[PDB]
Order: sequence, then C-alpha cells, then structure tokens
Amino acid sequence: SGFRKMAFPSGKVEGCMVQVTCGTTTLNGLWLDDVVYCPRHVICTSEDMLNPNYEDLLIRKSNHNFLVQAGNVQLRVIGHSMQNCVLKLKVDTANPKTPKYKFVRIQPGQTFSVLACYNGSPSGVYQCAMRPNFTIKGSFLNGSCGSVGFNIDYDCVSFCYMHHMELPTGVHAGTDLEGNFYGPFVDRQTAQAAGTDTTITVNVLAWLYAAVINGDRWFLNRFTTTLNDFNLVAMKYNYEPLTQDHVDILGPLSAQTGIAVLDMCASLKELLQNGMNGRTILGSALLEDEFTPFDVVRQCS
Amino acid sequence: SGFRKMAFPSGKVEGCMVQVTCGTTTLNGLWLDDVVYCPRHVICTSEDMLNPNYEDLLIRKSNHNFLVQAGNVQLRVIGHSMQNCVLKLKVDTANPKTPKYKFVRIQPGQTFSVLACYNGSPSGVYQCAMRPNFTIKGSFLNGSCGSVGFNIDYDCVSFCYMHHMELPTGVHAGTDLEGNFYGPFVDRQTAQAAGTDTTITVNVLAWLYAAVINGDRWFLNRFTTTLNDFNLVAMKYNYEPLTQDHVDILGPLSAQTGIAVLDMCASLKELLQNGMNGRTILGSALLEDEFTPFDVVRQCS
Ligand SMILES: *[C@H](O)[C@H](C[C@@H]1CCNC1=O)NC(=O)[C@H](CC1CCCCC1)NC(=O)OCc1ccccc1
Ligand SMILES: *[C@H](O)[C@H](C[C@@H]1CCNC1=O)NC(=O)[C@H](CC1CCCCC1)NC(=O)OCc1ccccc1
Repeated sequence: SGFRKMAFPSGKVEGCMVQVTCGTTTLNGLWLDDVVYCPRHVICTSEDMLNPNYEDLLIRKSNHNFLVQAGNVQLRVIGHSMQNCVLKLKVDTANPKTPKYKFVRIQPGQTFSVLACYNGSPSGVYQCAMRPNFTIKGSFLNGSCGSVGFNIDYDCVSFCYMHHMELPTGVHAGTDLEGNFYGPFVDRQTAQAAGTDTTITVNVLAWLYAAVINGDRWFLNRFTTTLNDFNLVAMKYNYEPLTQDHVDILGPLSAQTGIAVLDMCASLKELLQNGMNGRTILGSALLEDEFTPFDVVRQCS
Repeated sequence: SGFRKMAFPSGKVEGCMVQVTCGTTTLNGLWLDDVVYCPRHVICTSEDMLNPNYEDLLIRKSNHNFLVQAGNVQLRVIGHSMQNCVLKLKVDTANPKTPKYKFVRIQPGQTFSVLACYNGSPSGVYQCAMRPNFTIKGSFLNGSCGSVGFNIDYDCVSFCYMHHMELPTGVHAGTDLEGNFYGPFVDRQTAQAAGTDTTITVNVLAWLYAAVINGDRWFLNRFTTTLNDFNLVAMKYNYEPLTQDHVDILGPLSAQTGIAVLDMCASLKELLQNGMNGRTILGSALLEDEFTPFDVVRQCS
C-alpha cells in the first residue's frame, strides 16, 4: 500500500544523454543510434535571439561548430540538420546503449517522467503533467535545456518532451522530440506568457480512486450526480469538462472499488463546494490532478 | 526555477537488481560484485513466520534452495550466510555493472530515493524520508521486498535501506544494507506498530527557504524569535526541537536568501498558529517536511 508520486526508472534514458556545445552555449542532447537531438536555439548568439532566423544561422554553421561529448569521449559530428525546433546531429558512432524507443506527442493531462540533466549528466528524475495550457511545472536551471521527458512501456522508451525555456511565471515550455512546441510558444526571447490553466478533472477523479484503494473514505457520500450537472460544477470551479471517454477510462478503477464514476463525481462536487475542513487525502490538503488513471492502476496494482 | 520532489537517477542501481527465489517466496535482491543481498525472511515458510528461528531455518537450507535470476540468466549460488536480518548469497559471477558504492545507516530526517522493484525488475523511483519513528511512507506491494533506498554522491551509490514489511497503518519498515532494522522492529509477523510521529523541523525550514528562493514570500514577517522560545512552540505542535547543529546546517540557505534562521523560525511560528488561510507554498496547502537542506541546495542551485 501507499501512494507516492513515482517516476519511471531512468536508466535507459541516462545512457542516451550527451553534452552539446556550440560556440559559448552548452546544453544537453539525446543520443539515439547515430543521431543527437537537441534544441535548435543552441546555435543562437546571445545578441541575435530576440528574433533569430534559424535557417540562416544553421547555413552559417559547419560540423566542426558542434562539440558532442558522451561521458568524456568526444563525438565527431558528420552531419547536421534541423527539424522544426530541434537540431539533429549525425555522429559517426551509434549509441550502443540505444534502447527500444518511440517519439510520441502527448495530449494535455498526460504525465511523463523528466530526467533533468546539466552538461550531459543526469541530475534527478521527477514526474510531470502536460497542463491544459501546454506548460509543465518543472524544476529546471540554466543548462537544463535538452533534458527530456519520457514514459516507459515494457522496455520501449516513449520520448515525449524536450526542454527549451522557462516562462515568466516560472513554468516551462518545450517540444516533442520532432521539434514541435507544445502550445503556442516559439523559440525566441519575447513576451510569450502561459495562458490561464484549468484543473484536469479525470486525473483528480483517478486520484480520489487511489485514495479509496488506500483507505481514505471520509469524502465519500451516497449521492450520485449526472454528467450534465457535474460539468456545470466543473465550469464554476475551472475544471475540464468530464467526457464520456474519460468516464470509460476510469472503468477499471471504478470496478476495483465498486464506486461508479458518477458516484465519485458527487463526492468531488461536495469537496469543491465545501473544501476539506482540515482533512487530508493521501497526504494532501488540496485536490491533486497530476496522476492519470494509468498512473493509479500501475501503482495501486 | 521550480521546486519538485526529485529522486536521484536510478540507472546505477537498476543494473544491480536481481530476483531471489526460495521455495514458494520471491522477492528482490541487490547484486553487488559476487554477493546478492536480500531480506532473510525469504527463507520463511508461510506457517513458521509467526515466530521463526532464522539460524535453524538457514542451517536447513543449501545453495540449491536459492534461485537467482539476473534478467533471464540464472545465477548459481556458491555460498550463503546471514548478517542480522539480511541474507547474503555468494554467486559465481561478479556483477559487471557494480557501481562505486557504500553502505550507510541514515539518521531520521534524512531522505533517499527508493527504486521499487517486483521480480527483480525496477518498476518506479520516488523520494522518501526516514520519519522520526523510523518508518517510511513508501509505496510497496507484495513482492517489493528487497527494493532498496539510496543516495548518490558523484557516482558513488550510498545504499541505506532495504524493504522488509508494511505496518498496520500502511507505512513501511526495513533495514540498512547490513541487516539492522531502523527502529524497534523485528522480522516476524506480530503486533508491532509505528509509534507516534513528529514533524522534522529542520526540513520544514529548508522547504520554506526553497519557497523564498522560488518567489513565495507571503509568509515572511519582520519578527525574529530566539531558539528557546521557538522550541516551546515546536513542542506544542509536535515538531522536533531545533538544535544549534540544525541552525548551522541551514547556513548556506540563510546566506543565499539573506533571511536568518531565527527570522525564518518566526515565520514558521506564525504559520503553525494561524495556518495558511487558503494560501499555498510551493503548490502545497500544508507544511512539508521531506526535503533536507541538502535536497534544497541541490535543486535550487
Ligand atoms: C536552457 O538551458 C534554458 C533553460 C531555462 C533557464 C532557467 N530555467 C529554464 O528552464 N533556456 C533558456 O535559457 C531560454 C533560452 C532562449 C529560448 C528562446 C530562444 C532563444 C534562447 N530562455 C529562457 O528560458 O528565458 C527565461 C529565463 C528564466 C529564468 C532564468 C533564465 C531565463
Ligand atoms: C515483501 O515483499 C512484503 C512487502 C509488503 C507487502 C505489502 N506491502 C509491503 O510492503 N513483505 C511482507 O509481506 C511481510 C512478510 C513478513 C515480514 C516479517 C517476517 C515474516 C515475513 N509482511 C507484512 O508486511 O505484513 C503486513 C502486510 C500488509 C499488507 C499486505 C500484506 C502484508
């Protein structure tokens, strides 16, 4: 028993992290087979990053402008190219630690593990959710760019996030591994800000099911609402509408606890209106929305 | 910026996890050089574990009663022995992934990362504190025994916890890697319960410093208390007394924020007496005590 915020074991991804240096800038790259993936803003000069033209900047580079270090051994770049906001560096050595992997673009509300790295060296691992406003609430310092987020599915590593920048509110923005930003953000230093967030309803409900599986029942009641009357409550408290798809995704947890989804919704409704009154749920005094139904199943059985 | 509950990267420890089978019981072992470490209760029968005599049980075993699998390749045991509550299995193959490592017995209040495993295979990683009552609030299912807790210090893995059992309140108890239980617990199925806990004061204060470094200042005030008058408040709210040693450990964080420890204590005092009034600190609506001063420094610079 017990319920903790859990990341995937990071070993398979640790073997892929390298350091990429271009001129004065250093950040992390992902070394998969004979290609290194990293943010394209590594080729930005400190002056020409208010509005850079990346196709010109890259045409003016050559393979010897890029220094790649796997551990201590230097990697020689034999080709370079750009795909959206990621730079791709062909190296002469295939990574012998390359796992089975996929590139996946995730939906808001999904979670992943982040392996924060500095200078090619993994520093720590933690779990993150893609917020509805396409930011993540990470923990990233200077030099963390190129750190990746990932999920694991029977030794296949699904990479889904590469880190590029911090927004003014302290939250973070980046791309999928094919270089497309999540959300409306762009890789130039301008006035882009995170939009207003909403709470991921299906995750809050999954977390309430984890609380039930772990013995916290004080918030249950006998009431049952309908979908339509619940979503009116969600709108008032800035929660994502509950869809039929979400109800069905919650099925296994509903079956394991014997509490129907719409029964669990009438408990959430009471919590939103009356608060917790000094009680906690799974060690928290607020409603938590960064556990997917999948995360709950994986940890509660 | 940002502050997240962060585990150490688990790769160095993943390469050490094996599966140990004795009769009908299966749990995880730690394969370091040519020795496998696991809980000694793996040799317990389901009937003779209300009060077992482990020296007799082990005398009645032979090397072929133990099955060790590293991945898929079976390991042959060429020796066995017992040290306190851990079993040690000599195998004929040294682990070629053996990192630089130490065995360390930690103090309450210290944190470590837990690599939860089932059947020798790492499942997830999370951070834990040794509570003052020598339990940990983990997340462990059947078959998790032998999962280890560890810290990393420049590629030297310091193992400090091996998992043995769940207590009635859902918290967890285990040993150091030399087989000595943390706390008063013993490895037989009896009526042992966790004692009353206390909050780790020095950690709460480190977490308040992390909040300041990250822009949460609404709880600061101009008051400054003394050590003696603070510890009277700690006693009333079930907090560990603040020692002079703790004050000095908080020095670097005090220096980085320019807020003296005894200044930060007068903010904690106000929070304990008046609560948060619907505000949060680093995304939490209660005071958090599972970040050491070291964890804060490592993540805030
Ligand atoms: C890459 O390593 C950093 C990571 C940032 C710095 C602190 N926390 C992070 O997540 N990325 C950058 O510094 C960005 C570089 C720009 C990105 C757009 C194209 C040109 C280059 N800038 C950035 O994140 O700006 C905000 C910021 C906040 C706090 C400290 C520094 C910068
Ligand atoms: C080993 O893999 C398990 C891990 C436990 C089970 C669920 N969560 C855990 O942390 N350990 C055990 O099952 C213990 C075995 C005993 C330990 C004392 C010596 C004889 C063998 N027992 C145990 O933890 O009992 C409590 C319990 C709670 C919930 C489910 C099962 C057991």
